[PDB]
Amino acid sequence: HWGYGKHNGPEHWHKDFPIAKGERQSPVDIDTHTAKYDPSLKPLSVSYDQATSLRILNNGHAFNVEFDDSQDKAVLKGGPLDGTYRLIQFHFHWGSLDGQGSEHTVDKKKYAAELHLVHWNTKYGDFGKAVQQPDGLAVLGIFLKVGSAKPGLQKVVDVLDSIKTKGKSADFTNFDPRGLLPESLDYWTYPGSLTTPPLLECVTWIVLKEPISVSSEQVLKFRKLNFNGEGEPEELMVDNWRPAQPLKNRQIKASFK
Ligand SMILES: [Zn+2]
Repeated sequence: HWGYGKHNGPEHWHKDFPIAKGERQSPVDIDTHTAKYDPSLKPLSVSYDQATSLRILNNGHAFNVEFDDSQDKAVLKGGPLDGTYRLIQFHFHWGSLDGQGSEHTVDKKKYAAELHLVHWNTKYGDFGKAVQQPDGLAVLGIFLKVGSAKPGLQKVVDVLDSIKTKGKSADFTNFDPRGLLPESLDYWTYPGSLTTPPLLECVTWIVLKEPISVSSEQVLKFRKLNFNGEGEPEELMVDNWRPAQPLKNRQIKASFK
Protein backbone atom coordinates (compact mmCIF):
# COMPACT_ATOMS: atom_id res chain seq x y z
CA HIS A 1 0.00 0.00 0.00
CA TRP A 2 2.76 2.42 -0.86
CA GLY A 3 1.99 5.70 -2.52
CA TYR A 4 2.85 9.39 -2.44
CA GLY A 5 0.73 10.61 0.55
CA LYS A 6 1.35 11.73 4.09
CA HIS A 7 1.08 8.25 5.44
CA ASN A 8 2.48 6.06 2.66
CA GLY A 9 4.85 8.25 0.64
CA PRO A 10 8.57 7.98 -0.06
CA GLU A 11 9.67 8.57 3.54
CA HIS A 12 7.82 5.34 4.51
CA TRP A 13 8.90 3.03 1.71
CA HIS A 14 11.90 1.66 3.59
CA LYS A 15 9.63 -0.26 5.97
CA ASP A 16 8.39 -2.62 3.24
CA PHE A 17 11.42 -2.17 0.97
CA PRO A 18 14.58 -1.77 3.11
CA ILE A 19 16.80 -1.20 0.04
CA ALA A 20 15.16 2.26 0.02
CA LYS A 21 18.12 3.19 2.28
CA GLY A 22 20.64 1.33 0.07
CA GLU A 23 23.88 2.41 -1.55
CA ARG A 24 22.59 2.98 -5.10
CA GLN A 25 19.18 4.65 -4.76
CA SER A 26 17.56 6.92 -7.33
CA PRO A 27 16.80 9.66 -8.12
CA VAL A 28 19.74 11.93 -7.25
CA ASP A 29 20.64 15.56 -7.62
CA ILE A 30 22.92 16.06 -10.65
CA ASP A 31 25.53 18.61 -9.67
CA THR A 32 26.70 19.99 -13.02
CA HIS A 33 29.76 21.44 -11.26
CA THR A 34 31.05 18.07 -10.10
CA ALA A 35 29.87 15.70 -12.84
CA LYS A 36 32.95 15.09 -14.95
CA TYR A 37 33.05 14.73 -18.71
CA ASP A 38 33.95 11.15 -19.55
CA PRO A 39 35.54 10.87 -23.05
CA SER A 40 35.12 7.09 -22.91
CA LEU A 41 31.28 7.50 -23.00
CA LYS A 42 29.70 6.88 -26.37
CA PRO A 43 26.84 8.61 -28.16
CA LEU A 44 23.45 7.19 -27.13
CA SER A 45 21.88 4.96 -29.85
CA VAL A 46 18.10 5.12 -29.74
CA SER A 47 16.45 2.85 -32.34
CA TYR A 48 12.68 3.28 -32.00
CA ASP A 49 11.65 3.03 -35.67
CA GLN A 50 9.89 -0.32 -35.05
CA ALA A 51 8.52 0.39 -31.56
CA THR A 52 5.02 -1.08 -31.15
CA SER A 53 2.93 0.26 -28.29
CA LEU A 54 0.07 -1.96 -27.09
CA ARG A 55 -1.73 -0.23 -24.39
CA ILE A 56 -1.85 2.35 -21.64
CA LEU A 57 -2.52 1.59 -18.08
CA ASN A 58 -3.38 3.60 -14.83
CA ASN A 59 -1.67 1.58 -12.05
CA GLY A 60 -2.66 3.84 -9.15
CA HIS A 61 0.72 5.59 -9.11
CA ALA A 62 1.22 6.78 -12.67
CA PHE A 63 0.24 5.54 -16.09
CA ASN A 64 2.38 3.21 -18.14
CA VAL A 65 2.52 3.12 -21.98
CA GLU A 66 3.44 -0.31 -23.00
CA PHE A 67 5.25 -1.96 -25.69
CA ASP A 68 5.40 -5.32 -27.28
CA ASP A 69 8.87 -6.37 -26.22
CA SER A 70 8.63 -9.91 -27.81
CA GLN A 71 10.83 -8.95 -30.77
CA ASP A 72 13.99 -6.96 -31.06
CA LYS A 73 12.37 -3.70 -32.11
CA ALA A 74 12.81 -0.58 -29.93
CA VAL A 75 16.28 -0.71 -28.45
CA LEU A 76 18.75 1.40 -26.60
CA LYS A 77 22.45 0.80 -26.93
CA GLY A 78 25.74 2.65 -26.85
CA GLY A 79 25.95 5.48 -24.44
CA PRO A 80 27.38 3.98 -21.21
CA LEU A 81 25.90 0.58 -22.02
CA ASP A 82 27.33 -2.78 -23.08
CA GLY A 83 24.88 -4.77 -25.22
CA THR A 84 21.28 -4.11 -26.12
CA TYR A 85 18.33 -3.00 -24.03
CA ARG A 86 14.73 -3.39 -25.19
CA LEU A 87 11.95 -0.88 -24.52
CA ILE A 88 9.14 -2.29 -22.35
CA GLN A 89 7.28 0.85 -21.16
CA PHE A 90 7.39 4.51 -20.45
CA HIS A 91 5.72 6.61 -17.78
CA PHE A 92 6.01 10.01 -16.15
CA HIS A 93 6.30 11.63 -12.75
CA TRP A 94 4.79 15.10 -12.30
CA GLY A 95 3.83 17.73 -9.80
CA SER A 96 0.81 19.55 -8.47
CA LEU A 97 2.45 22.82 -9.63
CA ASP A 98 4.99 23.60 -12.31
CA GLY A 99 7.79 24.17 -9.77
CA GLN A 100 8.03 20.50 -8.81
CA GLY A 101 7.45 17.08 -10.34
CA SER A 102 10.81 15.76 -11.55
CA GLU A 103 12.66 13.03 -9.66
CA HIS A 104 16.18 13.90 -10.73
CA THR A 105 17.16 17.50 -10.10
CA VAL A 106 19.89 19.58 -11.77
CA ASP A 107 21.81 21.75 -9.31
CA LYS A 108 18.68 21.38 -7.12
CA LYS A 109 16.39 22.60 -9.94
CA LYS A 110 13.14 20.67 -10.07
CA TYR A 111 11.44 20.35 -13.44
CA ALA A 112 7.67 20.17 -13.87
CA ALA A 113 7.81 16.48 -14.76
CA GLU A 114 10.12 13.67 -15.83
CA LEU A 115 9.64 10.94 -18.47
CA HIS A 116 11.19 7.51 -17.95
CA LEU A 117 11.65 5.13 -20.89
CA VAL A 118 12.40 1.74 -19.34
CA HIS A 119 14.49 -0.87 -21.15
CA TRP A 120 15.74 -4.33 -20.12
CA ASN A 121 19.05 -5.94 -21.00
CA THR A 122 18.40 -8.63 -23.59
CA LYS A 123 21.15 -10.80 -22.14
CA TYR A 124 18.77 -11.63 -19.24
CA GLY A 125 15.88 -12.72 -21.48
CA ASP A 126 12.96 -10.92 -19.76
CA PHE A 127 12.22 -7.94 -17.56
CA GLY A 128 11.66 -9.96 -14.40
CA LYS A 129 15.08 -11.61 -14.62
CA ALA A 130 16.73 -8.33 -15.63
CA VAL A 131 15.62 -6.45 -12.50
CA GLN A 132 17.59 -8.98 -10.40
CA GLN A 133 20.84 -7.85 -12.03
CA PRO A 134 22.91 -4.70 -11.40
CA ASP A 135 23.06 -4.06 -15.15
CA GLY A 136 19.56 -5.29 -15.90
CA LEU A 137 17.81 -2.05 -16.88
CA ALA A 138 18.61 1.16 -18.75
CA VAL A 139 16.25 4.03 -18.05
CA LEU A 140 16.29 7.07 -20.30
CA GLY A 141 15.13 10.05 -18.25
CA ILE A 142 13.90 13.25 -19.91
CA PHE A 143 12.88 16.42 -18.11
CA LEU A 144 9.70 18.31 -18.94
CA LYS A 145 9.28 22.06 -18.60
CA VAL A 146 6.05 23.98 -19.19
CA GLY A 147 6.00 26.25 -22.22
CA SER A 148 5.28 25.26 -25.83
CA ALA A 149 3.17 22.18 -26.45
CA LYS A 150 4.82 18.92 -27.45
CA PRO A 151 2.79 17.76 -30.46
CA GLY A 152 4.18 14.24 -30.03
CA LEU A 153 2.67 14.00 -26.56
CA GLN A 154 -0.85 14.96 -27.55
CA LYS A 155 -1.95 11.34 -28.36
CA VAL A 156 -1.12 10.36 -24.73
CA VAL A 157 -2.91 13.41 -23.35
CA ASP A 158 -6.05 12.65 -25.29
CA VAL A 159 -6.41 9.01 -23.96
CA LEU A 160 -6.08 9.95 -20.26
CA ASP A 161 -9.80 10.64 -19.84
CA SER A 162 -10.39 6.92 -20.48
CA ILE A 163 -7.99 5.75 -17.75
CA LYS A 164 -8.86 8.22 -15.00
CA THR A 165 -8.73 5.77 -12.08
CA LYS A 166 -6.54 2.98 -10.77
CA GLY A 167 -6.86 -0.29 -12.63
CA LYS A 168 -8.26 1.21 -15.85
CA SER A 169 -6.49 0.37 -19.10
CA ALA A 170 -7.03 1.12 -22.82
CA ASP A 171 -5.77 -0.01 -26.21
CA PHE A 172 -2.94 2.26 -27.22
CA THR A 173 -1.36 1.19 -30.43
CA ASN A 174 0.99 2.88 -32.83
CA PHE A 175 2.30 5.52 -30.46
CA ASP A 176 5.72 6.73 -31.55
CA PRO A 177 8.02 7.50 -28.60
CA ARG A 178 10.40 9.41 -30.91
CA GLY A 179 7.90 12.26 -30.58
CA LEU A 180 8.91 12.63 -26.90
CA LEU A 181 12.64 13.17 -27.41
CA PRO A 182 14.48 16.50 -27.32
CA GLU A 183 16.88 17.50 -30.02
CA SER A 184 20.11 16.64 -28.19
CA LEU A 185 21.01 13.20 -26.83
CA ASP A 186 23.70 14.65 -24.51
CA TYR A 187 23.39 12.95 -21.16
CA TRP A 188 24.51 12.28 -17.64
CA THR A 189 24.84 8.72 -16.41
CA TYR A 190 25.20 6.93 -13.08
CA PRO A 191 24.24 3.55 -11.52
CA GLY A 192 21.05 3.51 -9.51
CA SER A 193 17.65 2.08 -8.86
CA LEU A 194 14.01 1.91 -9.72
CA THR A 195 12.38 5.02 -8.19
CA THR A 196 9.26 3.09 -7.16
CA PRO A 197 8.96 -0.03 -5.02
CA PRO A 198 10.60 -2.50 -5.22
CA LEU A 199 13.43 0.09 -5.57
CA LEU A 200 15.80 -2.52 -6.99
CA GLU A 201 19.37 -1.44 -7.72
CA CYS A 202 19.37 -2.62 -11.31
CA VAL A 203 19.41 0.57 -13.38
CA THR A 204 21.98 2.34 -15.56
CA TRP A 205 20.46 5.84 -15.57
CA ILE A 206 20.81 7.96 -18.68
CA VAL A 207 19.40 11.44 -18.00
CA LEU A 208 19.22 13.81 -20.95
CA LYS A 209 20.49 17.32 -20.41
CA GLU A 210 17.97 18.99 -22.69
CA PRO A 211 14.37 19.09 -21.46
CA ILE A 212 11.30 18.87 -23.64
CA SER A 213 8.60 21.53 -23.44
CA VAL A 214 4.94 20.63 -22.89
CA SER A 215 2.08 23.05 -22.57
CA SER A 216 0.22 24.03 -19.41
CA GLU A 217 -2.87 22.48 -20.97
CA GLN A 218 -1.01 19.18 -21.50
CA VAL A 219 0.21 19.02 -17.87
CA LEU A 220 -3.19 20.02 -16.53
CA LYS A 221 -4.65 16.88 -18.17
CA PHE A 222 -2.09 14.73 -16.31
CA ARG A 223 -3.18 16.39 -13.09
CA LYS A 224 -6.83 15.29 -13.64
CA LEU A 225 -5.87 11.61 -13.29
CA ASN A 226 -6.70 9.87 -10.01
CA PHE A 227 -4.66 7.68 -7.68
CA ASN A 228 -7.86 6.10 -6.36
CA GLY A 229 -10.02 3.43 -7.96
CA GLU A 230 -13.49 4.08 -9.46
CA GLY A 231 -15.97 4.47 -6.59
CA GLU A 232 -13.37 5.61 -4.00
CA PRO A 233 -12.79 9.16 -2.63
CA GLU A 234 -11.15 11.31 -5.23
CA GLU A 235 -7.43 11.93 -4.84
CA LEU A 236 -5.75 13.64 -7.77
CA MET A 237 -2.69 11.92 -9.25
CA VAL A 238 -0.14 14.63 -8.59
CA ASP A 239 3.26 14.74 -6.90
CA ASN A 240 4.05 11.13 -7.85
CA TRP A 241 7.79 11.76 -7.59
CA ARG A 242 10.41 10.42 -5.21
CA PRO A 243 12.84 13.09 -3.95
CA ALA A 244 16.60 12.98 -4.51
CA GLN A 245 18.47 10.33 -2.51
CA PRO A 246 22.08 10.33 -1.26
CA LEU A 247 24.70 9.86 -3.98
CA LYS A 248 26.99 7.87 -1.67
CA ASN A 249 29.84 6.14 -3.41
CA ARG A 250 28.85 7.05 -6.98
CA GLN A 251 30.00 9.46 -9.66
CA ILE A 252 27.82 11.13 -12.22
CA LYS A 253 29.51 11.15 -15.62
CA ALA A 254 28.76 13.55 -18.49
CA SER A 255 28.74 12.55 -22.15
CA PHE A 256 29.52 16.12 -23.20
CA LYS A 257 32.09 18.83 -22.49
ZN1 LIG B 1 9.83 6.50 -13.24
